Amino acid sequence: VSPPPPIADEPLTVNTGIYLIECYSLDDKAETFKVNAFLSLSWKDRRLAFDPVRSGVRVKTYEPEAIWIPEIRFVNVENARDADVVDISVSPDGTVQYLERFSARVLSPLDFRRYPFDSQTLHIYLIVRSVDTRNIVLAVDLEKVGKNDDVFLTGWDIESFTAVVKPANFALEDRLESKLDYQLRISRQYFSYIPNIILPMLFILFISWTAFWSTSYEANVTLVVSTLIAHIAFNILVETNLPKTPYMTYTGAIIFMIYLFYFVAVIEVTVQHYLKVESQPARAASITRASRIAFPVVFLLANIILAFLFF
Amino acid sequence: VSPPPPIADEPLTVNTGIYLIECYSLDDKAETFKVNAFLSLSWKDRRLAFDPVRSGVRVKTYEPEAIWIPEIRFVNVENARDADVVDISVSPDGTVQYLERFSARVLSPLDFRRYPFDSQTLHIYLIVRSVDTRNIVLAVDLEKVGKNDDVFLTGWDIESFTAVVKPANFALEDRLESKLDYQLRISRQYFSYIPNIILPMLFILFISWTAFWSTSYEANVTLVVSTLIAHIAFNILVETNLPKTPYMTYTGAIIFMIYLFYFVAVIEVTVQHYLKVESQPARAASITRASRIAFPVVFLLANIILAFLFF
Amino acid sequence: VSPPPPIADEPLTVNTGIYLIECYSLDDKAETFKVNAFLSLSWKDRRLAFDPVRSGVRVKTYEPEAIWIPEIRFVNVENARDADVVDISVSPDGTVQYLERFSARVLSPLDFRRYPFDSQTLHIYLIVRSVDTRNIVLAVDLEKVGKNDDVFLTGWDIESFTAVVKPANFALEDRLESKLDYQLRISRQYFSYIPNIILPMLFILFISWTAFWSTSYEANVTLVVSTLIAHIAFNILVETNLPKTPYMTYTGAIIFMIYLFYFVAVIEVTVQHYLKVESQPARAASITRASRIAFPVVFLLANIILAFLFF
Amino acid sequence: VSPPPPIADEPLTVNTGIYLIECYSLDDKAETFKVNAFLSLSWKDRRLAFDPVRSGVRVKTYEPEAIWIPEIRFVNVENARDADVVDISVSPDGTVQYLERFSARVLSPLDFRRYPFDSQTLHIYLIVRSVDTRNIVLAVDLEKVGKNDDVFLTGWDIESFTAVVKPANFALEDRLESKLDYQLRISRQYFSYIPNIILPMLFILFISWTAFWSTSYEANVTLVVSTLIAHIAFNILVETNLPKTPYMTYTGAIIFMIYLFYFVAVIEVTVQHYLKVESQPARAASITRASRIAFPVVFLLANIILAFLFF
Amino acid sequence: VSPPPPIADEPLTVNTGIYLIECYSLDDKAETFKVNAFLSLSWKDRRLAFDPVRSGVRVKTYEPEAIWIPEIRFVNVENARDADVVDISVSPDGTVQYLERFSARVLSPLDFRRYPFDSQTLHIYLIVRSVDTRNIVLAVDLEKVGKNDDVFLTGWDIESFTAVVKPANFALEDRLESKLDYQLRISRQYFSYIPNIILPMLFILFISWTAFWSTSYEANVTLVVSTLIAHIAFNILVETNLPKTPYMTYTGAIIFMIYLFYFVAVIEVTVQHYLKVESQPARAASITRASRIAFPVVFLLANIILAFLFF
Ligand SMILES: [Cl-]
Ligand SMILES: [Cl-]
Ligand SMILES: [Cl-]
Ligand SMILES: [Cl-]
Ligand SMILES: [Cl-]
Ligand SMILES: [Cl-]
Ligand SMILES: [Cl-]
Ligand code: NA
Ligand code: NA
Ligand code: NA
Ligand code: NA
Ligand code: NA
Ligand code: NA
Repeated sequence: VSPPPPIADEPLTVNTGIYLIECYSLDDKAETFKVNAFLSLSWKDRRLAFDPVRSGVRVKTYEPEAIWIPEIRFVNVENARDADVVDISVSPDGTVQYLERFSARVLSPLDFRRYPFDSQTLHIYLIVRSVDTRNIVLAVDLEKVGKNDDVFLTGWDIESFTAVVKPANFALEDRLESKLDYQLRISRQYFSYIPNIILPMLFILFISWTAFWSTSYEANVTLVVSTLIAHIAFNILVETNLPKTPYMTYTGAIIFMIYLFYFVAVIEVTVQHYLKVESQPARAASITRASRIAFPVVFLLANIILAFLFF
Repeated sequence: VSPPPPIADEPLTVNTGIYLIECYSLDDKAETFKVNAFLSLSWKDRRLAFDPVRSGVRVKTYEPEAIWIPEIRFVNVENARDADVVDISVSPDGTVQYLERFSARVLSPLDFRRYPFDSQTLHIYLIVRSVDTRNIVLAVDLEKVGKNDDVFLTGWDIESFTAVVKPANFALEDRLESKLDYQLRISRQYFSYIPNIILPMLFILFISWTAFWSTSYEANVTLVVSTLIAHIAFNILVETNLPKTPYMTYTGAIIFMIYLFYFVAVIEVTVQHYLKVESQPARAASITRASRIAFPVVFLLANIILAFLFF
Repeated sequence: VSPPPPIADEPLTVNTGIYLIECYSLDDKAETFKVNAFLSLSWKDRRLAFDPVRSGVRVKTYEPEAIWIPEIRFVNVENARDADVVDISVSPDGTVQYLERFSARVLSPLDFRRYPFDSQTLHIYLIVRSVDTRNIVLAVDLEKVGKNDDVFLTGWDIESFTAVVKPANFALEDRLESKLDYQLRISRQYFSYIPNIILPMLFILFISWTAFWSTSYEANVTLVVSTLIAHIAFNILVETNLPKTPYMTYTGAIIFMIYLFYFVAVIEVTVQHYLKVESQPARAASITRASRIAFPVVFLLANIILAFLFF
Repeated sequence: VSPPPPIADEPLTVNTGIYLIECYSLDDKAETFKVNAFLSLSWKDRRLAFDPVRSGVRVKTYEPEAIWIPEIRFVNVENARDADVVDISVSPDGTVQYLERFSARVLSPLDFRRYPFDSQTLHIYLIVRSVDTRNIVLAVDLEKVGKNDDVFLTGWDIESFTAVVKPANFALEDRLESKLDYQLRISRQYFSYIPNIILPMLFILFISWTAFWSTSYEANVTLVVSTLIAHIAFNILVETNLPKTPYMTYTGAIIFMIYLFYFVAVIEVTVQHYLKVESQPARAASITRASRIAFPVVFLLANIILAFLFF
Repeated sequence: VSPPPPIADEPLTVNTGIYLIECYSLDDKAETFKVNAFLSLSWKDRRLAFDPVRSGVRVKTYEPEAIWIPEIRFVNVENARDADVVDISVSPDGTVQYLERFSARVLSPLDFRRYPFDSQTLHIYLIVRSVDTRNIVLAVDLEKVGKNDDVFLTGWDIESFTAVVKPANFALEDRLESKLDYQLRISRQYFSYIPNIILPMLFILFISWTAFWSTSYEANVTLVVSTLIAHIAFNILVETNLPKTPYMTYTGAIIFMIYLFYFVAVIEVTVQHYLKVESQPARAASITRASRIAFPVVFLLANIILAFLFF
């Protein structure tokens, strides 16, 4: 059990395929997902060639230990995949058809810039390391790349599962490495974010703006401070669902901007009271009346600017 | 150790059975459940046939390694099941009776639309992949399908555990696949949701409506804003128990609608105060008196409409 | 390696014993506990009988693989126990003395009705399945049933660890099954619940009742609404430490009833205000004075009724 | 592979040693800690005697399976330790020097009475069970007992790692058991508790006492009720870090006592208002002035009494 | 299979290399990180030397079991690494080139003093224990030390991955131990802390300072007490992300100091009210006007002092 020797000096081509059975546990904080799939491998081993007329069989079945099998690994995994060999079939010319079913936890970075209206390209990198005897190169058998219809990733829509057919061949620790990129294109189901986070957050913000139709400082203080505390609750809830990013997320920007609106509303409420106490409610009245238009208008404009920058 | 050869060209029938011992960890967020069960398998292998007279024994016991056993797998599992072979019995005609006890974590999607008054059909898909020598087809031995009396799934009532006797035979990667659907019908024990979430949520909403029997704006602001914060606490509690769905759930709809009622109550309280300050308490009084009837009436009607759409 | 043949048609008796070493992780929500114990097994195998005079030894030690050992399993486990064989001793008559040390996660339902003043009977079900050659029956060797003094289950008092000596013999999938019930009787250490949940919950309720010695509606609204929010915090804390039950628990009933007391106190506060505004403080005064006695009296009586129904 | 026979009737002495490499995950709630250490064992097996002149080697190296090794276990573990044999060296006289590196999760009860100014003695119990052929006794090789300088247990100071050299030899299930006690003495780093829990809790309590310099009932109600809610938040935070104890802890006692101070402050605020309303502010003034001294004095005295009882 | 004998009395040099493939799960509380890397080993075994002319091959491939391999371990790991041997190549002189891919959870203490503007040096300690036959010493092959470009540690910037080429050779349990230090230099991405924790915390503090432009005690009490509760929420959130340290962290110091600012603001608000009630609003006015400058000035100065001490 050693690699098949070359006829000339050509590398050994291992044709690959991944057929997704299950996709689950897409952890946004960890930037990981779990996969249960079929991994098909195919290569020619002339040492295994036979005459079907003399042997009586058109195909030969082998045990993994009985023959040479290329050491194929996943790059972006936590631990080595848990694999169970399904079948090893050898045709008369010595063409081997290997099939295994595996489970793995894949590390794939996510771009949260447009969260929760984001799309991701999850990667599964297949790799083989060349041996001293000969160089091993990877290929894609497009006929053996797919996913079943039942593949459901909770909170996501699956668009496509394709493979970049040209491998990335590079040298690592004085040996050739042949890498294939299997890309799973997904898009977030943003629906739930609207009644659970977005609209509740807007309702409390609009409730704080009723202080612009009130001269009662004590009630105005209760209105703006209480809704601010409710906004803090939603901010904390959102940041518990997401990892910490070295950039601003769309939701993060809106959440942050709303703090400025609460801050300016506290300033308005304070100014209005100060003037009323200073026996100038006429000045206070004009500021409060302006705020009634200014706050929703500036909020609508700032959100248009934010949506423009992010989308 | 190779599959039993056919007498004519007929496929090999592997009769199956699942007897549930334990059902636990039904995770709503993950849409998974854990199962501990017996898996029985039966097929004829004429190569194992014997005369019971000359052998002296009526039934022969074999070790898994000693004989050919079909590679049976579960489709909707996280990882391959943890199995322990209990018994392998062979009758004189060569009929094999295999029994194993296994544990597995099953992926089964849940429909939360009617939550917490929802019913679910959990699936366990048994599968076999055919070999080059012969095609393997699955069957259900109804006598070997069941569950013990002690099977308890916390927070759920188990209705039935049946099997769709006709297998789904299809081609996958140029080989026949034979799939069986084992269905576990369950209904959610909604009891606890009434004193823990539903009634507390209604009590705080009804407490906010006492503002319609008060002219004190500052007290009215405290009443409606405080109860709103308590409503947000319950909303967050509910959404931590459930996954994010691309549809509205029954509880989700009620929770969302109640925000509109708090919003309109803030509008009422603001309007009532504005008019009182504007020296028109007669206009304010008629709006407040109307609200006393309008708010409970509209709440009762909206809930009838919601219950109608969902059930 | 096959089961010992019968002398007459009698079943094979496997004497059992469980000696608890560690008891930990009693999860109320999951209704599971972890156990680390010794499992002793004893049965006669005449094929292993020897003359101690000819052999020179009065006991023979065997490796598990060298001899037939009954396939003993636990019924109510998540996964098969992790076992390490300690010793296998054979006496001249062929009596085998097997000892293993194991760890397992046991599924045992709990009755939360009297929580946190509840007692439980945890079960460990030992089982053996019969073979075609002969029927295997389980027995209890009371001398080999116990627990060490150091066995501590955090938040619980261990009363007894006994075994129901008569096995439950039944037919399952056309083979006899022999089941033994090992019962671990425990009682909850309710101490901590008094200073952590019960008294804090009563203090906030009594703080809300100070509104009956106040004519200040705005202060009364703050008192009752704030303490209600603190009561909601305790309700949520309690329901996070418990699973969802299709029945009321003692704590659950008290917690639920206290919502009614807060609701009626809001009604009182609203009524008192309304009258004091309709220029009838004399009517308001008599209602408030009555409430001072009515609220603690009805609370004390309702709690006596609740404690009576639950204990 | 059986135990070495005795020269006379003496028991077999297995010299032991534990050298700590890593100490981590001291879980207070679970009362467990994780350990990564070296376990050294030494015993004489005269059957392994060799002539170094004939063998050519002065010390023979063996594989665990090749020779008899005593079945040494830990008593207070969740599951059996994960061990990797480092070396097995045999000298000509048949003296075996065994070394393994292991990882285990140890169950060791903690005394929370003085929390967070508590010290603990973590135990690691080594045990061996005797065989029918001969009795096995444990011993401590003090030269092979220690810990590396890098051993850090987060939130704790490690004082000493010693062994009680005299084993506890007792009969269990009709065989001798030899137990050794390895004691890891640790003291909690209380530092963090002062700026994170203790001082924030005292600041909010002192903020509630500003109500004794205020005649404004509505403001006084806000002061005491709000700080009480903040106290409940800290109580919940503390009880999430600790297990439920059938005794009072130091922190638990202080936290509980502070509820009584908030309760009495609510009584004071209510009394002060009632008298002011009853046109007797002179009586109210003397009670409020007394409270200014009484509350801090009684708080300081009660804490001295508590610290005395606990330390 | 025993270690290669020395030519003279020199120790056996095992050249090492670590090439990082994945870096994930840097847990601040646990002070652990997960690593997936290549571990290369190289040493001379003259017993494996061959003539390439006679053998026909320039390199020989071996199975791990077929040859002697040094027992290399990681010091600061939870459990032994999960390793898969990739290749074992032997050159004519007997120079062995070993390569494995492993995954491990590394224990590496973190200095939180400057959090969240902190930098760390994560350590991976490689170790070998010497045998009776000969001493084994570790070395660094700098050509086989690195990391791939795709190596991403969420919330951190990776600066360098180097090795301290001189090993720490010391005696442990009467045998030589050879230790190598692989250092992974990382710096925290502080960006997210600014819009998520720092600015929200400053906004609420600045909102409390609006009480210095208000004579309304009841509104002032609401302002300062409400923002204090919001500050407590952020303190709790921060201490849930960090472990308990026996020193002050930068964030911990700022958070603690802000409590003093809220405390003094409550004192100011109380003093201002007391004087107004005592018919001296002129004294109150001068204190309030001074506070408007004093609070931001002292806050800015105290923060300059804190930043100076910490950086
Ligand atoms: Cl892999
Ligand atoms: Cl499976
Ligand atoms: Cl088991
Ligand atoms: Cl029966
Ligand atoms: Cl039977
Ligand atoms: Cl162990
Ligand atoms: Cl290791
Ligand atoms: Na191979
Ligand atoms: Na087989
Ligand atoms: Na056996
Ligand atoms: Na051995
Ligand atoms: Na208030
Ligand atoms: Na080896």
